[PDB]
Formats: sequence, structure tokens, C-alpha cells
Amino acid sequence: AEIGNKVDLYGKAVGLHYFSKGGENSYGGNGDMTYARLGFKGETQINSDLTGYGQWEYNFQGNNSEGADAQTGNKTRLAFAGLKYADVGSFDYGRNYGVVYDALGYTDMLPEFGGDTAYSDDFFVGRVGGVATYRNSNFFGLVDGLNFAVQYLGKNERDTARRSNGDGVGGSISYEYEGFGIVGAYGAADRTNLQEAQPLGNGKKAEQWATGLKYDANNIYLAANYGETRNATPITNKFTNTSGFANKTQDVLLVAQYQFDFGLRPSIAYTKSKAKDVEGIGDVDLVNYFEVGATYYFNKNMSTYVDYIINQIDSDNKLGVGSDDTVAVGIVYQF
Amino acid sequence: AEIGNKVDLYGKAVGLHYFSKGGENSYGGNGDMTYARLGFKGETQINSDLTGYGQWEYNFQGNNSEGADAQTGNKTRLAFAGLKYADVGSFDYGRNYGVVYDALGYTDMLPEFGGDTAYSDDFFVGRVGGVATYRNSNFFGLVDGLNFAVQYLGKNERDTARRSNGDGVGGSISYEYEGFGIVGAYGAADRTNLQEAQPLGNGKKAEQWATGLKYDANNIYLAANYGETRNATPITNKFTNTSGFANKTQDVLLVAQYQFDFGLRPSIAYTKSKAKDVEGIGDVDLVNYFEVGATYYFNKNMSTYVDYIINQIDSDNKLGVGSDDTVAVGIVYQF
Amino acid sequence: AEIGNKVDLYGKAVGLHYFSKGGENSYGGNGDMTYARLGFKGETQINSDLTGYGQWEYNFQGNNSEGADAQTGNKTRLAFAGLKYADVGSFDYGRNYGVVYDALGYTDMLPEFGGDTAYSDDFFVGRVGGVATYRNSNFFGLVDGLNFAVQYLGKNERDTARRSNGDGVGGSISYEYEGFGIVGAYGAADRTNLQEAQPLGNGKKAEQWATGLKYDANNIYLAANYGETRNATPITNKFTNTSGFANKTQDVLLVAQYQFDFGLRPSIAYTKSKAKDVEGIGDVDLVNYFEVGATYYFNKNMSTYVDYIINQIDSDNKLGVGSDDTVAVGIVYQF
Ligand SMILES: [Br-]
Ligand SMILES: [Br-]
Ligand SMILES: [Br-]
Ligand SMILES: [Br-]
Ligand SMILES: [Br-]
Ligand SMILES: [Br-]
Ligand SMILES: [Br-]
Ligand SMILES: [Br-]
Ligand SMILES: [Br-]
Ligand SMILES: [Br-]
Ligand SMILES: [Br-]
Ligand SMILES: [Br-]
Ligand SMILES: [Br-]
Ligand SMILES: [Br-]
Ligand SMILES: [Br-]
Ligand SMILES: [Br-]
Ligand SMILES: [Br-]
Ligand SMILES: [Br-]
Ligand SMILES: [Mg+2]
Repeated sequence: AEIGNKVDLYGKAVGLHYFSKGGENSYGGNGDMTYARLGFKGETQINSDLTGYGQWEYNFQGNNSEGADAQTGNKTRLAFAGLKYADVGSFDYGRNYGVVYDALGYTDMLPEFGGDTAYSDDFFVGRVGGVATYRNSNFFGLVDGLNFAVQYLGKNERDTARRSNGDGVGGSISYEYEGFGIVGAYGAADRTNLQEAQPLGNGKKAEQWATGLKYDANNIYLAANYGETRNATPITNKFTNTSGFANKTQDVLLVAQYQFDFGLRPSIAYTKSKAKDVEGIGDVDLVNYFEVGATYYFNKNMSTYVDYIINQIDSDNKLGVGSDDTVAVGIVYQF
Repeated sequence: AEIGNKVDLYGKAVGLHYFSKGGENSYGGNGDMTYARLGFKGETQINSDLTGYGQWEYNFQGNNSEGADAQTGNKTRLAFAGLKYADVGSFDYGRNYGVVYDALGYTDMLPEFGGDTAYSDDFFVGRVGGVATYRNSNFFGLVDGLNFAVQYLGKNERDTARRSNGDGVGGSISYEYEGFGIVGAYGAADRTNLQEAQPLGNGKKAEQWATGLKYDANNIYLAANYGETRNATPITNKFTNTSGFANKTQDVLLVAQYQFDFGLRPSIAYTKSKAKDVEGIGDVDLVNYFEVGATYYFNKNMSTYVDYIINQIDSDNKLGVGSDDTVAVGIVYQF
Repeated sequence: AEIGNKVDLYGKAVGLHYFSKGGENSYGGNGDMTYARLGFKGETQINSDLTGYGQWEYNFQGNNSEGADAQTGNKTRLAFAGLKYADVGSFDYGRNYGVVYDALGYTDMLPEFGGDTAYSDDFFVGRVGGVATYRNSNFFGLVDGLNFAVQYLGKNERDTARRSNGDGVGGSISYEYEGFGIVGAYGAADRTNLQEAQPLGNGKKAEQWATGLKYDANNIYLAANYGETRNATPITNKFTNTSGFANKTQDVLLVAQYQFDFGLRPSIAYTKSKAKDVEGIGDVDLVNYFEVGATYYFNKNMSTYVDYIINQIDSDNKLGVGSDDTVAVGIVYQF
């Protein structure tokens, strides 16, 4: 809620419970999942052709005690600033969305779950540190609906292989016309020595790509993503306590939703990602499910939701991917 | 300070020092105790019979360095959202006050100390994770001053016995009339296997109950709480480095205060909690003291206070409960 | 941005990258250095002679992942409240700037680097916990431009020698007249037993002092600081993994800047600190460099900057102080 400069502090409180049998063997786990969010975003008009802007956003976990676990799962999601010039484009630097999320964003619309391939700190698919992003709308004002973006990922040598990266570039192009949108996005980067010493994944570069199609009009939302990755998607073998990256993955995400005037937004979805050439096992499913779910919007400040994952991962999955379903029920106050 | 929706960011900065001899052997300890608070609370009118709301609140410690200890004692206090409907009642889910605090709230009014039995993450007496709370004012609008509440506590299997719980229900009823208020509150819950493996406490359920009486009118505040607990109150034997829960406790809390027009709010108080059937020792006092103290309110944004604990715990207490007095002097800017 | 009481929430997002060769052997290091800041400051008019106030401020790192490193470098910078009375003076308690920073503040003006001797949690030179500060402007209203301050530092017995202190007093006096300012500041304090068990530094008290001269007018800023310290400045011998405090240091800081109407603020600077009588090595340089740099201010909400450290520390420095240069390029949205 808005606190020549327009600055806006924002957030929400999310009362959130997950239901699974036992949740060690499930898609989402079991129990209290309450958290809150806080951030600001602002933009300042510098002149008629130039705006300056910034955004910061934080996750506060609501399901930890006030003892020594208090900080578990607290983190900054976003922290960047930039400049937007005339028809030239925008440029920002900091922690932000990786460019391949320009595609994955199409399916990442579910009430609680979904977007399973947009890992955080995973090269270009999710939120990530140290990125320089250039974005361009309507091709310099010459072509209504043709947007593009390029992004430069600086190396992050962290203590974990999962959270690290090397230098890389990625980019994306999209075209929209009367409710239809089409997008493609691709990136590659160096892997770090720590990533390469892992027993899962083989190679010295990582690539992610995805294409998107979507129809967004007349209270209907339909969307589709297909993508693949090389040496990029993080993976654990829970049976030998083995970690790393899948050599290859192949990914599909489908979503159908409708918006009723009275607030009810039903959701239907399917998601599958399968890893290939995983050392010592071959091909495995990482994600496999159908979704049903709904959100009820009381207004712009208040909603509740149920999200139900009909898990299709079989009880024998070779890496130890859980097989039970998960339901989520949430209540949200936002501003 | 207020930032169809009414949302309010709030907080305070508390300059705070504690004085004790040595503070290893004291009630409150010795030294810098500065901290700050930040939160939001908002409510949105959905229609004439329905409001939606949320609250989040965080504790930032001000007495840690900017080195590796920086986060010590930082935590979310509250994070919940809910719906309030007509005369039906309110319902919220998230981290919130346990229902037995509906009684303990009567005495928890001192400038710095007091409220010694309202432990955090301790079933129903204090702030706790994963609770669903229903509250009812004036009995559905049929009975002015008769309020009640029921609360459902979801199991929290944490890494510590102190911070965990099992599933449980608790509730409370109160009646108020012309400055007088009367309250009763009770809850029980399952204890977790971790709690049961402790060497202090014996049993597979936990119960807390308390009654409250108070007079709140004509610039006078008088209040009284009596309560008991089974297998609920956390306790340490500092002499053998032994921890767990007291089998039984018996608790009394008394408070007298007056408000002068010029801002001066003197406080007088007494508090005693005694554990029974503590393994290998029998009966012990956990808390035993008189208080004198005062707050000076400059206005609604600024106050100072002194709070002085006249400790009655004797120097031989069998669990190693400290015996020296503690003074606290604070200065508070809030908004 | 301002959210009888005037309260102001504020912050910035800083997109920030450091360039060094390799940065293990450099002044500033290499890579992503993005972070954000959030705080409030408020003041309340209690009557015509009395204002009450508070300030809190936090550092959120933007260059950590959302995994287990998420909190690295997050901390409260400031958290205090106080009262300002008529001509008498102001008094505040909490975490705040140490009084010797009243001098070091003169040179601490560079776009990214500079202020190298104003260590955090280091007695009086930097931000520190548990201080009571009295400040006086115009000598009780009797002497325009003559300010003074005294400060009382409470002992902080922490787990690290670097972050601890004993009880101490420090103070400062300054005089300003038509763009010229002159300042002196001094403090001493007890060292704690932990500090004394270190292999670097010898003695049972710590003192810091500094003098400042500055010209601040006509879009010119020139300033100069000289100071010394005994048993106060923290130091590591990276060759034997040895830590502690330099017995003596001698410090010089120089800065020249100009402000163009169009926003461009060029900076020129020199900084040297040298430790003496360091056990097992004698005299060593801790800091030695020239700076060139600039900030471009688009407006009051947006700026970019480059800051370039021309390191003069030689490749043989005896404690292992790095010798390569560092450049920093930043983009800042603030409110
Ligand atoms: Br917490
Ligand atoms: Br995500
Ligand atoms: Br993830
Ligand atoms: Br990051
Ligand atoms: Br654009
Ligand atoms: Br649907
Ligand atoms: Br801290
Ligand atoms: Br409490
Ligand atoms: Br507690
Ligand atoms: Br909790
Ligand atoms: Br009610
Ligand atoms: Br009284
Ligand atoms: Br983080
Ligand atoms: Br500093
Ligand atoms: Br430092
Ligand atoms: Br501190
Ligand atoms: Br003054
Ligand atoms: Br210059
Ligand atoms: Mg934090």
C-alpha cells in the first residue's frame, strides 16, 4: 500500500496448513506452513524520458518457534534497482528473477503449488543473485507486443553446490497479440568446481530453455510450457544420501483456470519433469502430478484457497521422490 | 501509524538496561537489553457483515553485535490472518496467542517484567505456532459482556522438547460488567515423543488452566490470576544440566496500578509459581517475587520506566533459580 | 519517506558489484555486494521544550542465496531512543554511533569505501551497543557553533574479543563557523578478559582519539582527520591465523570533493592507518591507499557510482593485508 517519487511498502500474512499422510513420503509435507512477506517497491520520475526504481522483498517464516530455530527459512527474495529510459529499455542489477522465468511464469499461477521447475538460485529459472537484466518492450517502440530481454549472470562461489553458479548469459523473446502470448527463453553458464565434484551431473556448463504458450482473456487463463535443462536442475538420491544435478531433464507444465465475477477462481493443472541419464539409475521422474484447486477472492486484500496435488509419482521412484498427495489450505491478508 | 482497507505499520525502539549484582544469579540478568519491534496490522471491509484482517510482528534485538551473534533473539512474534463475520464470530489461523493467555493477560501489565507463566511456545499460555482460533463477543450479540473462544492447536514436531507440541484444544469464557471482568480458560494437548524422553516431567498429556479477576475503571487497575499446569511448564535443573517439564505447578499473580492524569503510572505486584513432584527434588519455587515500578507517559509515542523486582527466591533453591533482584530502566519511542 | 508525531519509514536498494583480480588478495574483494536497508525514524513533540524520538535501521544482505547462508551479514545497525529538551541537550540510550565517530564522520564521505578506521563494535569509533549519549548544540544556546557531547559505554561481554568491550567514557567538542568546522573527540574503556587473552595487543585499557578539520561550502567539501588508538583497533595475522588488537595505531584520512549542479560529485581521497608494536612483527600498515571516484545524482531518490581504490599496500605486508585494487559500481534507489 503506497506509502515525483512513488514508493510503496507491501506485504501479506498467510495462514497456511498442509495435509499429507504421516509428510515424509509426500509431495508437499505435513503441518503448519504459515509465513509472511514484506517489501517495498518504488519508482521515481527523473525526467520525461527517465524513471529510476527499486524493489526489496523478504520472507518471514511463521511456523518456527521463538527459540533457536527462529530464522529457519527467512530470506530476502528480491533486492535490485535500475533505470528505465524512454523507448531504449530498462536495466537493473541485484537479486532478481532469472530470464528463463520469463517463460516458466506462464504456468506458475496455482493457488499454492505449481512452478516446480523454477528453482531458486538455479541459474536462470528462478530468483538468483548477481544478475544484470536488460528488458525491452515493443522493440524500442517499433513493434507493439514484441518484447525481449537479455541477462548477465555473475559467478556466485558459495559454500554449497546447490546455491552456486558460474558466469553465464541468458535471454528471452516474446510476442503477445489479443489475449494470446508466445515466449521463448534460453541461458547457459559455467558450473563451479564445487558443482563438478558432486556425484550427480556431468559437464562443465549448464543450460536451461523453455517455451511458453498462453491464452489470457475473457476470464479464461490457459497456458503451457515445455523445456529442458542440461546439468542445471538440482537432485538428491535420498537412498544413498547423494546430491548434485541431473544430466538432462525434460519438463511439461499445463494450467487451466477460470475467473468468476463473484471471486471464485478454479484451477486445474498438470506438471511433469523427468531427469535423464542420472548416474547409476538412468531415467527418473522428479515431478509428476495433476492439480485441482481454487481461490476465493473476497476482495483485493483478502482470499482463501485450497490446493490439491494428485501425485502420480509411483511408490518405487528410484531417487526416493515421495508419492502421497498433499492438500493446502490458506488464508491471506495482503496490502 | 496507519499507513475500504485500513493497514497500519507499527513499531517501537526500546532503549533498555538491566541492573543486577554480578547477573548469573539474578531474576532478570545484567546489562544492555535494547531491542526494537516492527509489524503491520490491517483490516479490510469485505461487506457490511464481513471484515478480513491480518497481523505480523517481529522482534529485532538491539544488544547483539554486527558480527556472528547478530541474529540472537530475533524472531517473528505473530503472523496470522482471519475473517470476522457479523455476530457469528472471528476465525484466524497462524502464530498467535494461545487461549489460556486470555486469562494470564489480566496480570501481564507490568512495565518490564511480570507475566512469568505465559511462556512462548508452551501449549496455550503464550504465543505459539499453528493455532486456529474462534472468538465470540457478546454471545452472538445476545448477551452483552459474555465472550468465549475455542482454539485448535496443531502438532509442532520441532528439534527441541521445549518448543514442540502435540495436537490439543483449549478454550476460554469471560464476563465483564461495569469495570469488573471475570475469566476462565483451559486447554489440553498431546506431548511429543521428544518431550516424553526428557528426565523432568512424567505423562502423555499436558493441561493448563487459569482463572482471572480484575477491576479496570476510574484510573485503577487491580487484577488477579490463579492457575495450574500438568506436564506443561518448562524447567531446568541447572545443577545437573537436566531439562524438561514440571509434573505440576501452582501459580499466583497479583497486580495493582493507578493512572495519574500527568502520566505517572505506578505499579505494585506479586508473583509466585511453584513446581511440584519434580523428579529427584519434590516441590520447588520457580518464581517468587514482589514488584515495584512505574511508567511515565509523556504522550502516546513516548514513555520511560523503571521496574524493580524484589526477588523472594531463596539462595538455596534446589534447581538453581537465581536469587538477586533486578532493576530495569527503559526509554520507549513507539508509533 | 514520511509515513504531533512525525514518523518516517525509510530505506534503499543498492545494486552493487566489486571488481578485483582473482578478490582474496584485494582491498575490497570481488563479486556481488548487493544489499538493502530499512529503518524508521520518528520524533514526537511532547511540549514546546521537549521532543521524544527513536530510530531503528537494519541491513539486509542481497548477495546470499535463499538457502542456509541466507542470513549472512544481516544485522541491526541502529536502535535507540531519547529525549531532547529545550536548550539543555539531548539524551539517548541503545545501539548508536560512538562519540569518536563525531570526528571520523568528516572523512567518511566516499561513494563506497573510506571511513576505514570507524570499525563497528569497536569502542567509540563506530556503531556500538549499550551507549548513553548526551549531546549539546550551541553550548546551551549561549555560543553559536560550539557543540559538545559525552557518552557512556556499558560493558558488553560477548563470545568474541573483536565484538566485546568493558565500561568506558568518551566525549567530543566541535566548533563550526562559516563553512569551516573543527572537531576533537576522545574515549577510553576497560578491555575484557577475553580481549586480554588474545596474542595481539597488550594492556588493560583502550583509547581512541581523533581530530577533524573540514571546509563544507560553495559546493566544495574538504576534510582531514588524524587520530591514534591504543589497544583498540582489531587486527589479524593471516599468516599464523592470529587475531587481537594493535598496541598502537596512527591514522590519517583525507578527502576532496566537488558538487556540480547537474548531479556529478567527483571524489578524491587518501587514507593511511599504521599499527605499531604489533607483537612479533613491529610496525605494519593496515590501510594505505588513494581513491578516485564519483557519484551521479539523478535526483534525491536515485544515483549511481564508481569508486576506485588505488591500493598502496605492498605485496609483502607482514600481516597479509591484500595489495590489489578494487573498483565498485553501484546503483541506488532510496526513499
Ligand atoms: Br521464529
Ligand atoms: Br518458485
Ligand atoms: Br528450491
Ligand atoms: Br543470491
Ligand atoms: Br521495455
Ligand atoms: Br479449470
Ligand atoms: Br546485531
Ligand atoms: Br511473554
Ligand atoms: Br520462554
Ligand atoms: Br511457532
Ligand atoms: Br466476537
Ligand atoms: Br500501586
Ligand atoms: Br538470502
Ligand atoms: Br563504517
Ligand atoms: Br568492522
Ligand atoms: Br551492539
Ligand atoms: Br543540542
Ligand atoms: Br576531487
Ligand atoms: Mg534477520
